[PDB]
Amino acid sequence: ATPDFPTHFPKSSIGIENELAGLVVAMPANSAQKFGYVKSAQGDALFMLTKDMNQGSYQRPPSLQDGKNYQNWQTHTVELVSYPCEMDDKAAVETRKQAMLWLATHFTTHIDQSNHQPLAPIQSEDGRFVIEITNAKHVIAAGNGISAESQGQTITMTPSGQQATVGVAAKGFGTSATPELRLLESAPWYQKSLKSQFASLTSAENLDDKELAANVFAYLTSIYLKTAELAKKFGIYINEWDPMSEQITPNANGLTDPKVKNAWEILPRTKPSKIVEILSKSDAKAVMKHIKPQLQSRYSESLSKNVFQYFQDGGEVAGHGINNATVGDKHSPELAILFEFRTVPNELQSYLPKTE
Ligand SMILES: Nc1ncnc2c1ncn2[C@@H]1O[C@H](COP(=O)(O)OP(=O)(O)OP(=O)(O)O)[C@@H](O)[C@H]1O
Ligand SMILES: [Mg+2]
Ligand SMILES: [Mg+2]
Repeated sequence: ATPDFPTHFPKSSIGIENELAGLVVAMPANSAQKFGYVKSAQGDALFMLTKDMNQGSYQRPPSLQDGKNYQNWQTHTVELVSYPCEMDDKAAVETRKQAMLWLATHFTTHIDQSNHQPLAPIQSEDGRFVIEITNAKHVIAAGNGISAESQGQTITMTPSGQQATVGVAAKGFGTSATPELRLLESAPWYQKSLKSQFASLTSAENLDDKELAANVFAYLTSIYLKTAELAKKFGIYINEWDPMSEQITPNANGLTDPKVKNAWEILPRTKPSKIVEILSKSDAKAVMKHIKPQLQSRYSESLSKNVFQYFQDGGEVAGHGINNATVGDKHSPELAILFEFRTVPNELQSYLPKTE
């Protein structure tokens, strides 16, 4: 049992994803993504050990035949996924980086003397870190896992294998109140001009929280407009909208296609429809009613209707979202919305481990 991510943080939170180079994990087909985790000796979960990119079917090297069944097993790259922590918690950020670098050195020894064997649950030499194995039905192998012996690889990490995910209070997006919020608001798809635009459209309206409504409107409208732009650009089938009806040839497999996710740069990871909950029933109605013409003044009726309905019925920006994250008082929790930095920017590089 790999522990689930904590969902609540007092303020902004950060998680990291780190794909390793130099080895693979092989596991039975249709196995769970998580096969273990690393915790501090104190018991705090630091990161998960996961399979990531499928690298083809696993073939046990004949020189390592052990009478064991490896039928239908698949090879994957290994990705280290941190348990989120508070963005300003220096010790927690540092312990995650150090534990990942330690595990990479441990993997370097593992492929040298225990190639094509599962990782064992052990404690680090200095006693700082502990490996827990949740799926023993795995093997770790050097390189691409075809040869019985390694090429003496050092297990490494690189910016191209790294992402960071930032979680903030949903009510904060558009307020520019913190450096994290300002970094998120710098996303090219976010149109800050929409805040003042909403205020102009709703003067005769007596809104419960006009500034919160304007922020929600700018956030949702920016996402809806960007989705329509990407659907047109990449020829994506959204709801009932057919790109071929507008003479657009598909050039992506959908919203989850890595090139589509890369085009967001700062990728929303939370279901857009969740944000409506931060407003009163009345204010939410006013925000939603005003989004439709923003799409319709820029996109065809069919694309506008389909994007609007898609997000209204709880559609996700790019597959399964992180929709249960909260911020503030643990007792009266507030919605947190998450964002994935496809490439780690200079502002967040200090959160990522660097191979020495
Ligand atoms: N509350 C949180 N605050 C900040 N980061 C978080 C939070 N919860 C999870 N994360 C981070 O989110 C990332 C994992 O996202 P997720 O669990 O959705 O994976 P995934 O489903 O495989 O991703 P994807 O849908 O992009 O393929 C990690 O970096 C993790 O630390
Ligand atoms: Mg991941
Ligand atoms: Mg990622």
